[PDB]
Amino acid sequence: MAVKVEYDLKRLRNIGIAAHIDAGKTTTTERILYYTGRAAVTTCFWKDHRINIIDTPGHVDFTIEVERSMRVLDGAIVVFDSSQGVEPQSETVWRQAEKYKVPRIAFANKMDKTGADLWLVIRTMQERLGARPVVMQLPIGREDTFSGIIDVLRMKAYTYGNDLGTDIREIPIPEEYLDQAREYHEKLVEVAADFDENIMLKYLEGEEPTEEELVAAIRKGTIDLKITPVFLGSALKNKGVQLLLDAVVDYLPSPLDIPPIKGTTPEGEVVEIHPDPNGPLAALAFKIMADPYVGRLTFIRVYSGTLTSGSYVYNTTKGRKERVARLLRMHANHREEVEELKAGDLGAVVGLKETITGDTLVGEDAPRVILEEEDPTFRVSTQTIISGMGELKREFKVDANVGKPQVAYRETITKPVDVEGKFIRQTGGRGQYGHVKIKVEPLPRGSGFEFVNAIVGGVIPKEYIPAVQKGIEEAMQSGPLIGFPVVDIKVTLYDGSYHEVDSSEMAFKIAGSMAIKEAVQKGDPVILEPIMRVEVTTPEEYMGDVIGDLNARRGQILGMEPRGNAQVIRAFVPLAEMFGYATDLRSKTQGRGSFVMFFDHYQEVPKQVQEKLIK
Ligand SMILES: Nc1nc2c(ncn2[C@@H]2O[C@H](COP(=O)(O)OP(=O)(O)O)[C@@H](O)[C@H]2O)c(=O)[nH]1
Repeated sequence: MAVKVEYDLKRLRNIGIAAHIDAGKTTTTERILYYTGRAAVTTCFWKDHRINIIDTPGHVDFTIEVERSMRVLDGAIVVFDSSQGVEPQSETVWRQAEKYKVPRIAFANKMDKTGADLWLVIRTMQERLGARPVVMQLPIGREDTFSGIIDVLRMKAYTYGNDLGTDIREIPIPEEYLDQAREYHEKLVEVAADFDENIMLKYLEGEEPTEEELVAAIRKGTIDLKITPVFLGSALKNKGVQLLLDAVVDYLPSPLDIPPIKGTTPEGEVVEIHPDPNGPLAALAFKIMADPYVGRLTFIRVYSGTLTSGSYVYNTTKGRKERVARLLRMHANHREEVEELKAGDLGAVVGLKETITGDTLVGEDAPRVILEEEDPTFRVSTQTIISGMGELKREFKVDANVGKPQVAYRETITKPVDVEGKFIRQTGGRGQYGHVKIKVEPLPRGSGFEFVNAIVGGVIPKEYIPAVQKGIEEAMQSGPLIGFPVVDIKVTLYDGSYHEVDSSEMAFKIAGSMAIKEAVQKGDPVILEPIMRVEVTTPEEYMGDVIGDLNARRGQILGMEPRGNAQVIRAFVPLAEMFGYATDLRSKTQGRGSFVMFFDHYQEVPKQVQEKLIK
């Protein structure tokens, strides 16, 4: 750190660590930080490479977070529990890692655990993920006796003298392993051969290739998404972490290896953005932490150019200008202030005030391109009611704390009526008198609201119109079917009457309200429900029970498609049916299934559903 720090785009390693709950994602992160060393983004150094560890969403399912996290990072280290082989979230992260094309390597953690087995991992990877693993190391001892590791690419072994990580020594491959080892070396050379003509010829000739040669070939296959080097160890016992770190520099990609980010031009034509430090700056904000003692920290990833300390940058997705006060780099133990952050690098910036997650930041006379609160797409309303995306983009609303998820219904009429509101009273408040006659009528779906005043000859005193409208306005917030907002109607005030001294503003507000409660009740009202658009990812083995579930959930299948080794089914299913789904889709596809849905349209609840809802 600091002393003799080097840059180079080629020496950068922006990685993420993906894993199923309990696989050991954090414990390996802790160890990695502990080893390199002697926040949305922590940085460290290993063999002259800056490794930036981007923190990944713990809830492997929150697409917005997962989607974005895959864009800021360049390589992933998928961690497996060596006694479970591929697991649910692992498969999910896997498909995720593909829909975004992020090179990866795997780490079979927990080799010390009772039940641990490298082959269980390799096989399940091969079958569920449909991944081509490459065995790069072989264990020595097993379970309670695991205690060394064999580098089959280099044919070297390492033994660990304690569970503390303070005793490591290179040793000769034990005789009892020399052949399994010789076997895997060849399998590996064989694979490398698929990526370098030169290695095949030598393989064929019985010549042993150079480790530089092999490494490169595997690195190439890996960056190409062809193979998936597999490593193993025990984060908890301090066996294998350094070897894992060497692999990150050897095979994960640099910002130069992966392909250009693309963002849309100010007019609309998407252009690709190469990581050139000397070209227009363009950065993307991916996380906004509020430091308990430095304040709003904005974490960014720089795609092009150089962001310099104390400069003016332009947030293009907000049109605002911002001032970059300081630039920071989080480390294991400690922060470091920097003067600049060049392309392909990441850090935190102090000084932004209107920049929220997902915002693009181009500089001075840099072209305005768009690359895409902490946020979660929420919205507060009112007794609180925190509407949200799931469980326009906010059709499921919970209220306060206890209040269970409710589906945002709406109501309307189908037949135009011509009603009449009337208020007559002898309240303490003198004599109240209001009387309006209106014509309500249906408007095309989504047309909103339209109020027309058609009163002639001051039949209703001009000072009261605003009040009949405030009345109408209020009544509409709670239709008489199930009590949800009334929409898509056009009301025309066309007659009524008043009393010279009895009329009043409230008398006319009430009568506005009433005329409307009737209008809706008498215009053959309907309930409109949100129709979500879902995308269920199912291993084609289960692709029959699933579709069936959809159709039972008043769904309507659109199309199929393949996500490599799985099938993705698009459909429109009432959000009211999609309740609990996740819990019953796991069951339907043995946890190996996952969907994501987006509000699509509003449409009328079928008479039947209506009668149910109504009661
Ligand atoms: N035996 C053993 N347990 C491990 C190992 N790595 C992680 N664990 C245990 O797995 C549990 C959860 O892992 P953890 O890193 O803490 O969080 P995570 O990503 O959700 O897994 C903890 O009890 C760890 O102590 C390992 O190498 N060996």
